[PDB]
Amino acid sequence: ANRAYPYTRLRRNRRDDFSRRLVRENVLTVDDLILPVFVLDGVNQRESIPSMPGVERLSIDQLLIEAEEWVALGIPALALFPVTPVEKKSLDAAEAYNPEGIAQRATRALRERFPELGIITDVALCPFTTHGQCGILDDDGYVLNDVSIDVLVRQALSHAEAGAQVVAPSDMMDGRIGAIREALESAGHTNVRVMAYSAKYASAYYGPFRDAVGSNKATYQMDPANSDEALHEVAADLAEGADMVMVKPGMPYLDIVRRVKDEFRAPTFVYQVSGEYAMHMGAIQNGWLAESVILESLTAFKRAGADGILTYFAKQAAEQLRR
Amino acid sequence: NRAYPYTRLRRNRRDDFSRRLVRENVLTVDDLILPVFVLDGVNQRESIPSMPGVERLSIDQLLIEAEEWVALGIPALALFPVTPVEKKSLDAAEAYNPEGIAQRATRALRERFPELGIITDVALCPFTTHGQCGILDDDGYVLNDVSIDVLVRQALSHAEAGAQVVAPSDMMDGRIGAIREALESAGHTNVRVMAYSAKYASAYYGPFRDAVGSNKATYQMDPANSDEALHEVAADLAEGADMVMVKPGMPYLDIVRRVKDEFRAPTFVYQVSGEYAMHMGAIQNGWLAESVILESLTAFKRAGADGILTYFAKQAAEQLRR
Amino acid sequence: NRAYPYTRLRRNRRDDFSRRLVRENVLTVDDLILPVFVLDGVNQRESIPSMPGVERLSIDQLLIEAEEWVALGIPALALFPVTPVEKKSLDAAEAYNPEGIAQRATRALRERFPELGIITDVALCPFTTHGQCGILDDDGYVLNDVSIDVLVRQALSHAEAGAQVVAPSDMMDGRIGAIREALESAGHTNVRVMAYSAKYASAYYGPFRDAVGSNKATYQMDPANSDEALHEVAADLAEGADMVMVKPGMPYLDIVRRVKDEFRAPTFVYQVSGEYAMHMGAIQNGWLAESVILESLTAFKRAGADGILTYFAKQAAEQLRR
Amino acid sequence: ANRAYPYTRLRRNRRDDFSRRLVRENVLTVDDLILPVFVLDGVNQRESIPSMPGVERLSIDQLLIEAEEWVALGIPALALFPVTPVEKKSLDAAEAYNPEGIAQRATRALRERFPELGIITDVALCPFTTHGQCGILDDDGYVLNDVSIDVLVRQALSHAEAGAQVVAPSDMMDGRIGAIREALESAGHTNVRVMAYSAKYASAYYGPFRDAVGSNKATYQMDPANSDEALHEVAADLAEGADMVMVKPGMPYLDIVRRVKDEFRAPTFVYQVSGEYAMHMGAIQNGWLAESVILESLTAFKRAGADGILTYFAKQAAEQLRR
Amino acid sequence: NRAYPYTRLRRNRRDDFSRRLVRENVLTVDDLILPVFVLDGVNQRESIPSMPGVERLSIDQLLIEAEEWVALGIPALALFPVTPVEKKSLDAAEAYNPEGIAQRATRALRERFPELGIITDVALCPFTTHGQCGILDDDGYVLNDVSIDVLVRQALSHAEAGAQVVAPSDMMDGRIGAIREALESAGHTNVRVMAYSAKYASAYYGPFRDAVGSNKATYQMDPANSDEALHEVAADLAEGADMVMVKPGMPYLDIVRRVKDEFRAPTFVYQVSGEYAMHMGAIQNGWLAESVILESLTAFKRAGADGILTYFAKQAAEQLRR
Amino acid sequence: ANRAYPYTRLRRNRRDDFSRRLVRENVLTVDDLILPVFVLDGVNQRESIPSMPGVERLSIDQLLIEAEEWVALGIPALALFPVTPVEKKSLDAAEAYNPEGIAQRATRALRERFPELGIITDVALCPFTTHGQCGILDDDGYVLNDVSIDVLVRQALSHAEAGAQVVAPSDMMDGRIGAIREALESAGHTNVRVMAYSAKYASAYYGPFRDAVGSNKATYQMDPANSDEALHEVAADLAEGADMVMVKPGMPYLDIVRRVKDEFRAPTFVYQVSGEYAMHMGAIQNGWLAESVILESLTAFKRAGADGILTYFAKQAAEQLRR
Ligand SMILES: [Cl-]
Ligand SMILES: [Cl-]
Ligand SMILES: [Cl-]
Ligand SMILES: [Mg+2]
Ligand SMILES: [Mg+2]
Ligand SMILES: [Mg+2]
Ligand SMILES: [Mg+2]
Ligand SMILES: [Mg+2]
Ligand SMILES: [Mg+2]
Ligand SMILES: [Mg+2]
Ligand SMILES: [Mg+2]
Ligand SMILES: [Mg+2]
Ligand code: NA
Ligand code: NA
Ligand code: NA
Ligand code: NA
Ligand code: NA
Ligand code: NA
Ligand SMILES: [Zn+2]
Ligand SMILES: [Zn+2]
Ligand SMILES: [Zn+2]
Ligand SMILES: [Zn+2]
Ligand SMILES: [Zn+2]
Ligand SMILES: [Zn+2]
Repeated sequence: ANRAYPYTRLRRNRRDDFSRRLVRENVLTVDDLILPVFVLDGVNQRESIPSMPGVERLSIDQLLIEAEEWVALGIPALALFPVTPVEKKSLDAAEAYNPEGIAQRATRALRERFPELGIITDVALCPFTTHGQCGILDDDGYVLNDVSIDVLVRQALSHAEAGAQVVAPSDMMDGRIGAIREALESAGHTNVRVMAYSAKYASAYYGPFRDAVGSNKATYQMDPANSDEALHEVAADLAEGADMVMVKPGMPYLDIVRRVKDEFRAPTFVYQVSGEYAMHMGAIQNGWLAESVILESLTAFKRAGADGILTYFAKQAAEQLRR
Repeated sequence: NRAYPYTRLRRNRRDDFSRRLVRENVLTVDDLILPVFVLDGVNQRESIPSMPGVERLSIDQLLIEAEEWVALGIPALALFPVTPVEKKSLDAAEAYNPEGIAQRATRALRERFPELGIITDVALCPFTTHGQCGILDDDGYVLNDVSIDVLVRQALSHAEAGAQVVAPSDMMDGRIGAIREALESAGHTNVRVMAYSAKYASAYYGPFRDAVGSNKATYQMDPANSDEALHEVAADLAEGADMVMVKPGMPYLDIVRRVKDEFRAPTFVYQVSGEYAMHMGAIQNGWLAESVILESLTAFKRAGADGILTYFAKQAAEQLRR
Repeated sequence: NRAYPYTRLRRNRRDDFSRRLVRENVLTVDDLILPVFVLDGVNQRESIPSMPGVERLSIDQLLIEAEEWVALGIPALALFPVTPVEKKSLDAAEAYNPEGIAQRATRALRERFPELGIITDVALCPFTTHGQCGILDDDGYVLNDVSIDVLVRQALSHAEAGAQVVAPSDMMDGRIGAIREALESAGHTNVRVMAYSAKYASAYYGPFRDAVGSNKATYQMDPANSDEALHEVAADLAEGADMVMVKPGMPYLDIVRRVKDEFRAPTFVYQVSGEYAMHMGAIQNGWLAESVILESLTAFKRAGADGILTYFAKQAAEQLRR
Repeated sequence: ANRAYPYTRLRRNRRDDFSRRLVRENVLTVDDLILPVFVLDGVNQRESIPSMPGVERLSIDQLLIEAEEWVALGIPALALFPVTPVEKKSLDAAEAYNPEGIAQRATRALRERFPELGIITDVALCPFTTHGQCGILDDDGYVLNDVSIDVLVRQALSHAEAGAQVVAPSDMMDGRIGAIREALESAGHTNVRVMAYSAKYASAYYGPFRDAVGSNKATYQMDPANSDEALHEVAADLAEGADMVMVKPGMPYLDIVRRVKDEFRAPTFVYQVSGEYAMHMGAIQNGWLAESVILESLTAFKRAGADGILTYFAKQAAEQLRR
Repeated sequence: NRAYPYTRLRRNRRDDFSRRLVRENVLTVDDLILPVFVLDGVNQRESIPSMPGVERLSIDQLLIEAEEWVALGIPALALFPVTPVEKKSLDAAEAYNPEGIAQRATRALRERFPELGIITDVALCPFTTHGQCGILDDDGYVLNDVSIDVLVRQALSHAEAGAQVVAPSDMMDGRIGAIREALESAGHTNVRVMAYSAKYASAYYGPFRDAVGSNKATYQMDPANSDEALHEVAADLAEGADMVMVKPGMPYLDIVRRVKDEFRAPTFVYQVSGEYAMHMGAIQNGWLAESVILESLTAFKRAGADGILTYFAKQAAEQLRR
Repeated sequence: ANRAYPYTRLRRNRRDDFSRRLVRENVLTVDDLILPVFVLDGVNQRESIPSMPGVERLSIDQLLIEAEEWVALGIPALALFPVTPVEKKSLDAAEAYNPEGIAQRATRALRERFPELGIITDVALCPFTTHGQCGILDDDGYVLNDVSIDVLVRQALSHAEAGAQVVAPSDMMDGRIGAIREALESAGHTNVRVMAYSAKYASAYYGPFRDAVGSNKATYQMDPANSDEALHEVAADLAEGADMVMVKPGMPYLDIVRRVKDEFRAPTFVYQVSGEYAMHMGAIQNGWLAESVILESLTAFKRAGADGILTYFAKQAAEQLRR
């Protein structure tokens, strides 16, 4: 529109808080926050995670205790990540679909106690394989796509059976969203949402999560260099029946968030991963960055087009928003 | 290629949490601007029958009510003086009187509540004996460029009174650039200009005329025209507006959406007196639930508006706060 | 209509060769610009605690380290003088001192390494006693146009010292055109201007303030705003910038991508002190592998950046060379 | 953005090498190069090709020798083109799917020796027909589409059986990508890539290749005049399950490359064909053009949007890049 | 949703008639412009070894060959004088000599063949002792604005000689507007300007240098850059060019297509000496069929070019005529 | 691009023929022309058509005579329109698929005599029904869609059997392109093109054609007021397997031509119908318009994006072009 200085001075709107507030393009609210949480097998158990300062692994009872306050703060949903006892790992990943596995038990407990709180279970075989790869290995050590799906489908069904409102397949197998959706539909789980991890990269930013849960990748997770490829990933997942789509990691992939939102106009989520949390929190603890950087990081996801954010900062942010 | 039953759009609707996760727009108090009707005198409060629950207030009373507005976090007020009949003239000179209602109210509010935004109305219709939005020629037509000269003096007077934003509502061609030039020349470099860019010749304004004590088809836009609005806004952006506005509101949500999409600039919309009246009337009759107020406001957010001029601003801010 | 199992996106991922064939972006040393902190004096080297592995260097020491930078193929340096406290003033006059640190360092580097690009910082904050990015008025607000006058003299002084690029980081409106006019008028026809176009009011700058020995919401952009950045860059292109920049970096990759896509112009991004610190801290703690450095830089390429201002430039150039 | 001289002087960035380097939009790297290679039946055999100065036909053992250096140079992949003994040609093109045909043998030898090097086999009947047409002829002498596909499918399977990571159908039969993909999938060759020659023109630029391999076309290859048609070709091939799509010839069709990349955002390849190589090399040899024209020609493909380039200059370019 | 076997793209290919019906582009003689090398003297004809079948011709001989060109319907010639070594100078003054080869040839052709288009080359490289495309400063760099002054005088001299089109090939910034202003000021209101807008620093020019008897990376474009070309052409259109050109040709067909698509303006492309040589060489060796000539030219039409500067213009016009 | 007078004077290019020629955006050639022709049942028969001055109905032998010259002129194709004897009309339209109907006979005669000339047969029931409606009527007098298709399919097969290279379904039944394509494919007529009359309007401009062939419509032909609807029509026909798509009438619908070409980038044809021919020719004959209006009318179709034009002026235009 031929806007030219000095007729246009972009500073005028910035002059006063009230005008800054009037033109502010995006706001983060508690509607936008999803808290991931590492769940242990026992009773009366909490563990600190070395590479995620301030985040605890919680047994189910402890989860239920802390969830009262997450609920009170208005956090809409949790994303559960079980911490599988080593003795329950196997080459067939069968613990994935064990009806009394951690995820399944946590889910039923939370669904009963906090009926309005959303529960997003993780559909993935890496927490359950003795080797830690995101699926069933062939003789060469390659992750078999279609065979891994069969396990994933049985897992997802078990989650729906436990009452999960959302299942989130994080594996990066091709075709899995459609196979899971078909199974859910066949089984009558009409309303179970599927939150696809659509554009999940082969990233160095996951380091701490491995420490958190107790666990090559380039043959299934995406190359960091690729952008256009992410749109093809998403497109397939929407076609296959995903209700929501996700980019992971998050800040390092904000451009992807923006392209995905712009291209598909579908419910788009983003994961501020363990390494992102660790680097921010470590800097805040060292006195190198102000705590205000938490809300800045989260505001960036909204600005980029995310509808919702999986973030280990969800409770702190909710607290800050509520002020 | 999303297809039922693989895709069932009800799934995200099943639970409040999922509805919240996917909700595309939120209204907040940061979106609300309260228009106010300002009387001369002291201790004056007058009800408006066609705008139930809205009062015209003298300045002292405005300062009192403003305590609450500020407490609720409403970012700005839009002042509309109720000009005494005796102060109306052919030349509209009260528009730039340093002792006019708008200028006095501005000075009062700027002092008492320094963080509150004040948006003054730049317009000659409140000041003319004939009520037209400008100075007439000998054929009874509103002269564009001569009217701008008066508008410029008004705008300068508002800036001198401390207004952070002036909002030209006149629909004169070229007035945004002329006002901008004048502001700049005078050293008022940070006074915002909130252009009423796409202001339609509308029947929705009935009650406001009641409220302020006052056809426009040779200046106000034809309701039928939509492309025309883009041309209006493009010129006002080129001429230096800091924000652009569509008026009326809800009957023109398509315009809001086109303007936001085309220009990606700060976009405002006026939910006019007629809109407020319609909704109030229906609520008071028990024909609509009070929930319609937040619905109407959410519409503006959804259509692309950054801010909303609305007589519901206090009612809504209270509901949002809680 | 690509659909599984006819389309399996894993197939190109199966082998390194195919991953290489389809790889959409590559980082090279041609993408790297090293910011440097420059001290007055001789034989000075100072570690920065909040930026582990980065030192502030006096000019003689800078010349020494620069041998390696040049050997590694780093195309340019961005100089940031560490102004002695005694040289800060209300008028920011050290900004245009021919004997200032920046001007001296420029002259030294231009002579010793004629092919190395030197990008000077055009900004008044390093030179004011109050640390604000300009000259204050009597209300304590940074005056836009008066600050530009000082910026213009600074920019001319950098050109006189031989800088091939000046990078205005101030966030004054209109400053790119004013600097351009001045450069042109003076015969500095080929001095590039690298506008910091979309520079946000960010918490990520903490460590830099430590490094150079120094709110900005009335000039720096609101983190929440994205469309606004397009307007910023459009003006700076119109005003004559040769390259445009987004700052900070990684928290604003969406902005980089929007700016590249909209304008198709040379686009740069600053991976700021806070970003470097976060990553370094996590690497030193064993929380992240050192591979994150090239990942972070690749992100900027993927988002559309042509060049990256990064304190990792040497570490990355070494890794790329090998 | 209203950029106007003298405020905008596009020469400023060009003033110095460092700024030229900073704004340079595209770079060619060895990641972008695919070397086509003509493979003979014997042992200890090399032949010079008259119309491709500097390019040799190589027996398998010789191929393995030269490949050490292609590998050392970082060339990611080869595209194999067998030189069929005349005695092995027939009206049924059966040699195409012979498990001990040249392509199959070369493939197994290279897969074993250089496991990381990509092998792209040619799925085409023209090297195998007594007549040299790209398929099986009917009584009128027309190339039968669906009957030719059946042979092509058997060929592609035989290549996957030999270990090829990519099969590249170059025939221009309609529907072939889907038929090959279905067959590969049915057979369990889940990860064998299909590099479709999607927009392959009826071009005069192929002349030397006929000399190289020892071999109307307008009823299957595209009319040079047509652009929009190429987008329809590509679209079908992506829908049919191609992993990569290719334009051939290359320089003479750079506009097609750009439209294809822009429209589909998919992995896009381009073939700098025998006639392009010959005309450049002949000019360089005559002293008419500088050797720098090699990297200029290849940079154009990147600039146009190609991800990868099949080029007889791959070794020379790799050498030049490595300096 | 076109899908095999319902859609078989071979069907339209089955028969020549259907191929003709659907053919998207045709080359005609109206698309061809013949560049010519012009010698001083009388009765001179010189073969160029690196451009087999092309001769440099003195003016009298050019007039003779032109009879055939005109008979074949070739719309225009692009004249390239072969400057005597003794007429080259630091100041490039032969460029605007009314008695220069270009000016004489123009006058001769305008008289003898009034309907034939004459496109003169506006450029200083044929006239400088050093061969650079402009006037050098004391550092050996081509001064942009001083070179334009000489270019303007050249262009005026071509207009005075009767040229219907001047084609600035220099790659000076701003030269199209400066030449346009001058033409307009002088009353040359209908002299076309054919800007070489996107002219790359290319190895394809080798033979031309042979032909006319003569790095450029500080003015000619980097082969790697494509977005940059849009900026080049946008400026030249704004500055008043009537047609815009890409050079070289076939190695830059993506550029042609981007330029046509973006601007929808008259777009021309130069199939340069190196391109002609490559093709000729291969044809003479029996490596390519002569059909490649029409294929190469069709490519330019397909990419979006309106006109093609090509040394094959006569060969192709003969083939088309028949 | 900020082009402004007097720096930009759009007249400069117009100053001289040579520059007009250089920038001329579109050219009509004989490659673009398709001649419709009304074919009678007899021998040695020609009839003049009152409302189409200058156009004759021709028996097959006469058609073959005139076609030598159409061929000599380079006209690529004819579109045949038989003139059905009244005695051969019926409620079932069976004459449509009679192997010795006029169209079928003309086709075989022309295919044999002029093998390179394209023949486009008309797939339509209106020339064959006693009532003249474009299909089989129900009790209410409505044209039954799916029942009419069955006849159309049998017609099209009979045309392919006669050797037609293109069949052109002009009926405006929904779904017909797909049904015809399926049938052709099932029958092995792999290469028979289908030229869909995709956007065919309920127009007053067809008046003379009824006079020519010897023959409500608003329930199948399109409303003249509708534009967007034409894109939906076309889209369906491409999806159903049309090789070419057509707009009819022509000049009065040039906007449709442009939108269709722009939207689909597919081979697009346009019919300059009988009423368009009549009004031009009547004006030329009255001395009201110059003959140059013929090439102007045809140039408009090219300008609008048409690849080919069905026009009763094809011979005159070809003659004019050849000069
Ligand atoms: Cl007026
Ligand atoms: Cl200011
Ligand atoms: Cl210069
Ligand atoms: Mg307890
Ligand atoms: Mg996927
Ligand atoms: Mg207006
Ligand atoms: Mg700015
Ligand atoms: Mg040996
Ligand atoms: Mg195909
Ligand atoms: Mg230029
Ligand atoms: Mg006879
Ligand atoms: Mg239809
Ligand atoms: Na949200
Ligand atoms: Na707002
Ligand atoms: Na770069
Ligand atoms: Na590549
Ligand atoms: Na042309
Ligand atoms: Na055509
Ligand atoms: Zn996993
Ligand atoms: Zn008014
Ligand atoms: Zn600053
Ligand atoms: Zn073949
Ligand atoms: Zn030159
Ligand atoms: Zn019909």
